[PDB]
Amino acid sequence: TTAKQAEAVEDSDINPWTGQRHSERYFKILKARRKLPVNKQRQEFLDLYHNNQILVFVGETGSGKTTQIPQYVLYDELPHQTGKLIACTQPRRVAAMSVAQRVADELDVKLGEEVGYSIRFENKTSSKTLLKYMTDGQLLREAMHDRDMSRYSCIILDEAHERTLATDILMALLKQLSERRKDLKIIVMSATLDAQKFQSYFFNAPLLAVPGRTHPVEIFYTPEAERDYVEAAIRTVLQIHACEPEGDILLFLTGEEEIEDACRRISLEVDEMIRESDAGPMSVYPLYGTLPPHQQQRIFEKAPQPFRPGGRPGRKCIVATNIAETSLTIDGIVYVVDPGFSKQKIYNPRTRVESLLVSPISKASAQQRAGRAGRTRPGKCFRLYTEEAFKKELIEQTYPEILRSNLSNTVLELKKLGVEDLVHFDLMDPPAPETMMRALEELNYLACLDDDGELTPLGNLASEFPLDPALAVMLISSPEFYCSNEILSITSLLSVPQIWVRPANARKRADEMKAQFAHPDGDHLTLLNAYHAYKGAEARGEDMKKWCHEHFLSYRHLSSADNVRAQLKKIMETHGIELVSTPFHDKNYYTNIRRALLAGFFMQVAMRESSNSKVYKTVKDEQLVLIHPSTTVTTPYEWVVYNEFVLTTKQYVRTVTNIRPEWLLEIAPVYYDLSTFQKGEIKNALTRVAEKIRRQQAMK
Ligand SMILES: Nc1ncnc2c1ncn2[C@@H]1O[C@H](COP(=O)(O)OP(=O)(O)O)[C@@H](O)[C@H]1O
Ligand code: BEF
Ligand SMILES: [Mg+2]
Repeated sequence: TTAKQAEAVEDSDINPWTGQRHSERYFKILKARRKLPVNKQRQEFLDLYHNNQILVFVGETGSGKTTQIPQYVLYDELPHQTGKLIACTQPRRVAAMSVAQRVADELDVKLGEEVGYSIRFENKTSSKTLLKYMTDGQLLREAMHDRDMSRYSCIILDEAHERTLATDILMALLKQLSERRKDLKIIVMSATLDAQKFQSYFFNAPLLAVPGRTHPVEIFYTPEAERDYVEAAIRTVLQIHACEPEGDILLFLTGEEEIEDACRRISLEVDEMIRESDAGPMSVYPLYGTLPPHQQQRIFEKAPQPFRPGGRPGRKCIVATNIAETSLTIDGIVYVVDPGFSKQKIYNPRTRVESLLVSPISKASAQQRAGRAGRTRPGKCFRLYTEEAFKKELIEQTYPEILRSNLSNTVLELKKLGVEDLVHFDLMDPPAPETMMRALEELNYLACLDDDGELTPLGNLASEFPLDPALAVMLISSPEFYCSNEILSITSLLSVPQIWVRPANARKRADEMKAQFAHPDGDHLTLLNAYHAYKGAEARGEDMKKWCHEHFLSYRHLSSADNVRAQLKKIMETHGIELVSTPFHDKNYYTNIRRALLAGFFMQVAMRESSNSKVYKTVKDEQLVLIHPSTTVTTPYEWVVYNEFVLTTKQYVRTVTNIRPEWLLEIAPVYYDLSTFQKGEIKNALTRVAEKIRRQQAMK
């Protein structure tokens, strides 16, 4: 129970957890461990843990939170021998695995047995497991089948400052659960918390602040912000490799393309430095999320030895995204370059699209990056921006992800957890209640939720897609319209911002190009033609940047759309959604597609006010709109399906496609149930087309 007791147990010749003998590596590691800052307050932790259900723990980067606290908790439950496990949630998978291996080494056990990790598509745990590291998403997935989380006695949310929606949702679930289960302990850890906020959230939970730090990190700033960070970073790296002594380098960049380019740019410069200045060898390892794990774990490889003794030291440079921003202890790292940028998610409500954008990091992010040094040995962090900018310009904390995300998918994931009430589901920073309710009923009409508010198999499958639920339903139900691939492409195109560029000046030319890509019946089909042209010109080998520039298309969003198409396709193949397509020569090649649109966009339909008028009254609510000027369709029919709603001098609908009113009554009967449908001119029109159908189909 008390610290001295646990420490007395740790000194045992025989391992209390396996019954095997402690190797002296365990004891050397142990003597190293007891010099950590958090250790010097171990008891102070225990009697807080003993007397409180929820605890907030704050210690500087490298204090020993992630690796020592779960072990403390483990030794505190020693005399009881509970069948329940201890869970620790890292924000990234690499972190979870690395730390899991580390703690497995510290407890002198085999990884996967007593100490293990758990990630999607890979469970490294056994029936012997008492300590489990995992990602917050993985725990969030386990919570779907076990809403009480009976398998765990203590849960430790780590790096909870990131405010990722998985972390937020976890905090809310655990907060609601803590009133239900009193046998569950909850710890919240970070080096960069808004402590008072998290305390206030968890019923004024106590705070433990460990002031000590292992090794110092010498942070430096640039006298003036650099015009371009990339080559500023590369120049900094080369300057380190040249002037600075022995030590591995760590550099943070935004994207993967940028990382590769910078990687072999650094390589090409380094080789010249070798051939001209007799500099030591440098091995450059890239690191990003879409990499295969076996390449990700190559960053732990030892730095190359000097060419011959007494010569310039060889070293290892790691160019990575922000996945290495937290929780990583890469031994050998001394120098850390911080350009101060990250690819952060933003969200467009009108077009319903999530998109990434390079933005300045937060202060917490910067401190977290610099914290990757001074863990095993004293380090330095070269921040490529003014100290004044860091103190008075950088955001103090990362803006919550829930507020930058599609609430329909979020709500879908909440009902996926079985959260019966949302408005009184206490999120730390809750989204607008009405938006959540509208999201709920919109999910109800899409047959993703029952009238009772539970997951439809359709909705459950739609959650597996990285898309707006409507778009996802469209894609899933597309094979029933005999045009899966085309709808896949259209989906991927609607998953990205507007690919057509229409400059404020000289928009005539843009209209002319778009007219050359035009399809008379719908703008969606025009998008399809644009993508097909793109893939053709790419197939030739023609330069696609200049090609997109000339034909007034956005290379960024077309490329993004393409990658999205690949990923989506592989997902469909994984869950067994068959990709089929009617031949182009077929009579109903386009009608199939146009019908498949209504599978998900039946709620966004506009009817012409009257034959002579240009004004449209939308099916949703009753708002007067016009067809957006940038439209392709020459003569828009009485009924159109629109993908966007814009509000300017007058309200428009954008990216429209002509449909037939019968398709509405066919594809979405429950929504267009004329028995209970709202009174209005639309109901009248639909009753007319109905009556015609009755006539002809009773005639036989
Ligand atoms: N894989 C490892 N190899 C060597 N030393 C490590 C490793 N992981 C952690 N350490 C040491 O243990 C200390 C505690 O690290 P950690 O618990 O991850 O800190 P925190 O979780 O507080 O950020 C570090 O300062 C580091 O010196
Ligand atoms: F605070 Be430590 F770097 F996880
Ligand atoms: Mg940590």
